[PDB]
Order: sequence, then C-alpha cells, then structure tokens
Amino acid sequence: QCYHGNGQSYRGTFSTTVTGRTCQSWSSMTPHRHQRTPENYPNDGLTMNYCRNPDADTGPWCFTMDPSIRREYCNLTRC
Repeated sequence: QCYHGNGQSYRGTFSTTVTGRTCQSWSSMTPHRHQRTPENYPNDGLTMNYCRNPDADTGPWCFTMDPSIRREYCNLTRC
C-alpha cells in the first residue's frame, strides 16, 4: 500500500520527500507555520510527520525540516 488516486486515503508512515529531505511533524509551527494541523483537521490522519494529503493535492506531501523548503511531495509511487 503506497498511495492510491490523488492519495487522499494515504494513512502510512512514510516521511521523506522526493529529494531525501525529512518531514516536519504536523503539530509543529517550526520550521514552517501552517493551519493544516491535527486540531484543525481532526480527520486527516495528520499523525506525527507522515506523508498526508490534507488538501486534495495530487499525492501525499509534507512541510520540511529544511528551513528553506517549506513543502514538497513525498517519495511515493502511484499505487
């Protein structure tokens, strides 16, 4: 189970961007501050740092550990 479709149902624990960079916990306003958090979107599996699709993008993504790259997709195939 990679992801399916636009991967809105992705509920896996994969956390790396296509560029090997690492994902930022969704709760955390650091490095990047967002409103796509577990307390705003109670039903979007926004667990820890896992690759999600809270906003109907085209595959799971995540903000970054890289103070410089806010977000990026994730290294997942199209199931």
